[PDB]
Formats: sequence, structure tokens, C-alpha cells
Amino acid sequence: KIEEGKLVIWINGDKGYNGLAEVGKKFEKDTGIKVTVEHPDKLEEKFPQVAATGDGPDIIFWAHDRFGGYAQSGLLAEITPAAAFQDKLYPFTWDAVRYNGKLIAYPIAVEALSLIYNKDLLPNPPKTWEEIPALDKELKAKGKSALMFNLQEPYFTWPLIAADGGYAFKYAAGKYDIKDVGVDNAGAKAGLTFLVDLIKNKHMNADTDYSIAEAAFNKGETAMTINGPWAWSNIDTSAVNYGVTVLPTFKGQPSKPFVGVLSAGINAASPNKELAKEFLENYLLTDEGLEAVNKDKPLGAVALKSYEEELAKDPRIAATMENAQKGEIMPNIPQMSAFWYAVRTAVINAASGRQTVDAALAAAQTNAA
Ligand SMILES: OC[C@H]1O[C@H](O[C@H]2[C@H](O)[C@@H](O)[C@@H](O)O[C@@H]2CO)[C@H](O)[C@@H](O)[C@@H]1O
Repeated sequence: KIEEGKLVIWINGDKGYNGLAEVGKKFEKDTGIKVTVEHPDKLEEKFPQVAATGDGPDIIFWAHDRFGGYAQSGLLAEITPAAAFQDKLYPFTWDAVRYNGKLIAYPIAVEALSLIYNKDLLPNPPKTWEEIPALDKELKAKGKSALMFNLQEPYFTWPLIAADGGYAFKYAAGKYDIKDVGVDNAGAKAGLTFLVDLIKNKHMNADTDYSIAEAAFNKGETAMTINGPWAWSNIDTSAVNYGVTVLPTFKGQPSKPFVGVLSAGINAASPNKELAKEFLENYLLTDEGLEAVNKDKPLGAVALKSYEEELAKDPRIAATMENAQKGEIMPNIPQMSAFWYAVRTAVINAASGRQTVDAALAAAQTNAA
């Protein structure tokens, strides 16, 4: 079903799909080959469906945690670029895209969450989570909440959990110990506990998705949020005054957000295996190609060494790096498919209050399998 001769590209609707579209015309200009850009839903789950029955895109863009899962199922393209090309990118980004001594994806960007605040409505930041229960009331004397952020997803709620020692899989002898999961440890339980007890005093709401958080800030209904560099485009153009800084201290310990790497590979069935390699190596990963993508919807700390240290200036990005290096990198193994949903469940359950904090989690230890 994958057609012989052309390119179709898959990337999420929060990154730059209008920036990556403009890059397509320079590729259509020289070689004459067609390059369509797309942004479907549940593409983390749609890809290993369409690929597992001989379909799907030429190229897919996502955090590196799924690609080891796609390398297991056997629906990827093993990339073999020259080592001189691997010398142009920060070496550690390849240690993400290497499941079992062999290559499967190019790295493009380095992601991490960072505290954004409404400099206008709230001048200085809180440095513990602990003071937000007092911070809420003062702004709630003007119809405005302290913090709001997507609670439904685990990516945003994990930073707070990890702080006090909350871990997916224990780091035992190079590889990851699957058999010791740590979502239901004493530190993690108390982390989640604080997210729930924030909500129980109406200082956040339980069912606040992504769209509500963004909009609420981007106009001004609330004075804080937790989001990536990708949301700086809409904030800038919605004309808000905002700094970026550290993700603050749960129990005098730093939030450890899971550090993703926006990476890309090619389909197993695909007949255009060297067509994407000429597109990837030459056009996109450049100080012209990564510019127009960063223009539309920022990536922050890019993987190509040359363009990264040209835009390392912005205190926003530096602060994004500060969180990132203080947090830890996402593991790549297959069960990271299952790990994310185990918590995704357990969070919402206790978040609203449907279940006890301890039961939802001590269940979710089982779910990671
Ligand atoms: O922790 C899992 C949770 O976060 C990540 O999703 C991120 C993704 O990493 C970013 O590149 C961007 O797309 O924002 C996403 C959240 O909306 C995980 O990759 C994914 O399992 C899940 O969303």
C-alpha cells in the first residue's frame, strides 16, 4: 500500500508541521520528489498498527521511548549513516536510539518540561510546590488560580512523582531491570498524594486537559503552567509576559521530568529507504532546515551540534536544559509502551478521587508487565 517513489511524513500536532512543510518545497525544488506533511491522533499507537499490516508513513517523528518498541515488533528501518555524520550530533542522542548495539533512528531535538509563569499577574515564582496552597488564595482574590497544567497525561505528572525517588525500571548492569518497578514506593505515593490534596482544596481541577491549560494561560485565567518549548509560539503570539525557570522542589528535592528526544526512523515495508536518508541527512538537520522548524514551533535544545550552540543563548532554553539535566532520560525498551499507561490510569483515578492513592499505584506495579 506504501507507494513507490514519494514521501509522506508523520509528526504530532503540537510540534512544527507548518515549519516541516516549508522544508518540503526545497526537496521538491531540486530532485522533484513529493513531500506531504501530516499530524494524526494517537500516532504513538497508530504507527505500530498501520506498519504491522504493510502500511504507514515513510517517516515518523516522536519521542525516542517508542522506537525500541517498534524495533522489537520489527516494523522499522535500520539506519546506517557514516560515522562522520554521527560526529556532527551530540553523541548521547544516539545512546537513546540504540536498542541492542544497532541503530534505528536519527535524533533531532532534546525535550524537557519547564515552569512558565505570568510575569504580569505573578511577578516572582514559587520554589517549592508546597507554597502553592497559600499562593492560590491571593490570586483567587482576583478570580485567578495559581497553577494549571495537563493532569490527564503522565508526562506532566511524573516530574513531581520522580522527585522523591519514583522510577520506572531500576538501572541494573547497563540494561534496565524490568522486574523491579518503582511506581508504588513510599516516595512516589507521597508525590501523587500532593497532586491529589492540591485538587481537594480546589487549587487545581481534576479533569483539566491540555487545551484548557494552554488557553487559560494564553489569555490569563491562571498565573502558571507546565509545558514544553513547543507552547512558546502560541504564548509569544498571544502576547503574554512570561519567564521560564526551574521545576521546583517537592520536599526539598528537584522535579525529575522524563527527558524525551524527538527522533525519527523509516518503515520496514517502505521502498524509499534511501530517499528519506537523502532528505534527513542533507536538508532538515541543518542550520537552515532546523531553523524553519524551530521558527514555527520551537524544539529548544537541538541534536545537531552546530545549530544548538547558536541558539544556546535564550535563558528559556538554558532553563529547559537545567530541568533536563536535573531530570533523567526516558528508557527505550518495549514495556515503556505499558509503563506509561499504568500510571496514566492510576493518576486520574486518585486525582479526581475515584480510588485510594495507595491502591491505584500498588495495582499499577502489576500493570507494568
Ligand atoms: O510520559 C509519557 C507521555 O509523555 C510523552 O509524550 C510527550 C512527547 O514526549 C513530546 O514529544 C510531545 O509530543 O508531548 C507529548 C505529551 O503530549 C511520551 O512520549 C508519551 O508516552 C506520553 O505523551
